[PDB]
Amino acid sequence: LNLSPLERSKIEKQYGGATTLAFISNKQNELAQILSRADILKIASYDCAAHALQAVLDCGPMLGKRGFSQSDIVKIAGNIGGAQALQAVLDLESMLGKRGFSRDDIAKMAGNIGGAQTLQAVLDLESAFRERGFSQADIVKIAGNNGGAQALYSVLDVEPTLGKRGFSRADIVKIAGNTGGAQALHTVLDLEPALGKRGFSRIDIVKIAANNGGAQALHAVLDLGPTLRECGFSQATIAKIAGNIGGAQALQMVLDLGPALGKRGFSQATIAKIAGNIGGAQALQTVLDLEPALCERGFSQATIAKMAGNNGGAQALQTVLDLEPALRKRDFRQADIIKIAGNDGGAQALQAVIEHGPTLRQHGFNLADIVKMAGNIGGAQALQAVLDLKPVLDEHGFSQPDIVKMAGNIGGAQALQAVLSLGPALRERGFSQPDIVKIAGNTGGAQALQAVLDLELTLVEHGFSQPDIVRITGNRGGAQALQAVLALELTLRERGFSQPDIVKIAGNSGGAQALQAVLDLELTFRERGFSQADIVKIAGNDGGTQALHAVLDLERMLGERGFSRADIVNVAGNNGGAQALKAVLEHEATLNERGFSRADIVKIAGNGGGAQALKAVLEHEATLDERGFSRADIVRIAGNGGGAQALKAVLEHGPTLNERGFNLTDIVEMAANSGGAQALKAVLEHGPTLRQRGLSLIDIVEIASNGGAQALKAVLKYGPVLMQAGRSNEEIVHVAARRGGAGRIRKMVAPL
Repeated sequence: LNLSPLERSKIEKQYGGATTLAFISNKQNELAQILSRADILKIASYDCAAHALQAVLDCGPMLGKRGFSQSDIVKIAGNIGGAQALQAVLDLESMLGKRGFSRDDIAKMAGNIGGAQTLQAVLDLESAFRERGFSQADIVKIAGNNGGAQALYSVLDVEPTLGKRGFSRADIVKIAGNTGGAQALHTVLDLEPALGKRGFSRIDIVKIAANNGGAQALHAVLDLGPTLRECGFSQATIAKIAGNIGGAQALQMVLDLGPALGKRGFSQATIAKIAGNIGGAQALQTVLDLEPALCERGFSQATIAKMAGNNGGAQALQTVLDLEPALRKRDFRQADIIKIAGNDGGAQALQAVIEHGPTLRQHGFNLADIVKMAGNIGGAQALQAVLDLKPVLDEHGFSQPDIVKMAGNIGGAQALQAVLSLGPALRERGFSQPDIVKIAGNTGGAQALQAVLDLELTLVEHGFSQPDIVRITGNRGGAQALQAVLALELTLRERGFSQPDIVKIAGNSGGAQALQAVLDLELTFRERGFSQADIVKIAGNDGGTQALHAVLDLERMLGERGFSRADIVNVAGNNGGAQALKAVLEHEATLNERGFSRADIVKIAGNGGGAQALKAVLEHEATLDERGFSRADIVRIAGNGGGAQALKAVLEHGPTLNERGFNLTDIVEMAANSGGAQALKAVLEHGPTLRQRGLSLIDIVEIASNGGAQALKAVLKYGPVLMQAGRSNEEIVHVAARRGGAGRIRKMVAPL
């Protein structure tokens, strides 16, 4: 073929290169029958390639007939000693085939330097290995990386001893599989007894030895270990540090750099963490080298330690030092830079921001959006995915906030890709685009989308609706929850649970566990006096699993303290139920002391955020008592959703309202509904205005108590217009002072 002067002169430099070029020219037709152009040039890129190419002509045709690819031929011939290796294959492929070695295995082994001797060694030792329980695949791994005959004999020599010392064949092959793995095996044999007495397990030894530089790592543990232990490092830490590639160097760096790092303020736990990742040695060194400059840029010590404590920690620090100026120019604050760099692969994320940031801005994303998308593990791939998929994202009709939402989580890149791949399919199934964004919009969203597509038909056929499915998979862990529904549906319904019960239990985060927990704990619940309906109520919220267990762990003490089964259910059966149930047991004696009945306690704790409501009563009951509020007033105020906030509102705004003419009874009335806090604040801020316009305090109390803040704002907004139209205060109050008062006001004001 037409070789450029570059392709030519590359070959000429090789020993016997001029002959190789000549051979190719003089034998171009013959070679073209067996190999492509690229195959020829690859083989030609080695010394004495003329011998190898001649061997291709002499062996190639037969090897083609015998099942060897062009790729295998190149692997064998394209190496030092390739001519000999290719001949060896042709002479031995048949016998090797008999022994259960595939074409691929034969080519792999022969692909080693001096592969001809590798193959002969295998034939000589195959029966020995087979007798000892090893497979053909093990032999290939042992022979790999130019292990050759020596690696095979090394394994045979040490195996029976390592066997007696409690090492598996899998451990042995794993260690042997690396470069210098045979030497690693001998090192294991020599050092294992001392390692064991120092306190290291077989597993730690195998793990340390099964990396490149493993033998050196084993030596480092024994020789550096004692000094590290004197420096306060445990054997578990030493093993973990040594357990990664470059483990030996990392241990030495802890020893060498440790003292100077501590004197700068870094703890030993921090030093160990930085060292315990791959590239820990470089990270430790980079900290010592770059910490002064980073501090001179303003980064705190804890910040530096955190960036270094992740995988790629060394790159993170270096990239942060390099990119920080340009990032700051783009008005990134230091905290944002830190957020982006403080994860695994932070360096790549920073570089992604620099590279893609400008384009992202032009697409409408702001700094916060970029920081959110890049500020996760895999942040670099998320930003990249956004730019690459943007035209398709635009076509499908996804908004920019939709993009930020499903890309702004861990796994965001995969979420975007999954939504473009599975989206149209799900829309044809009947799922809306906003529901698709919801499902894709959590970590694991890619799997959640797939789960829906896979299970939708079956679940619908069983009586579940598509909105039910959206509800179940629209949370974190959504795929698992849906899978749990499919798996456990039969059992739950056989036990007497309805499909809406199942949906409710599964329809919250942690739903997979909640479903299983209901199955596991139902019998125990019925025995302790609870009903199936109670179980659904308790498990049917966020943290339902913890709520159920909290019931089982606390029901005895609570019952003995005068709380009924119904009381327990009402307390535990809301969001944060486990905390509310615990708070009751913690404060019931003190609350009783302050004049609150069992029923009072249940009422206060029996709403969402019941624990905080209890806490708020204890913290404020004394002051409220002093001001003239009765125990019953306090219970009414705190005994609704948001009771803690309502209680605080009375505490903070009450006197002012009282100064203005509002009596305590009215204050209690305005506050003793859900959203009572908003009501009081609405009266505080807008009350004087309504009063100026001609509304009495009584009117204001009526509206605030029965219509809430919503109704007040509606009267504030539309009141003047209605008055000009001839409506009296009696009419406006009647219209507004009701649930939905805002809507009734709007209806009356409409024609104006």
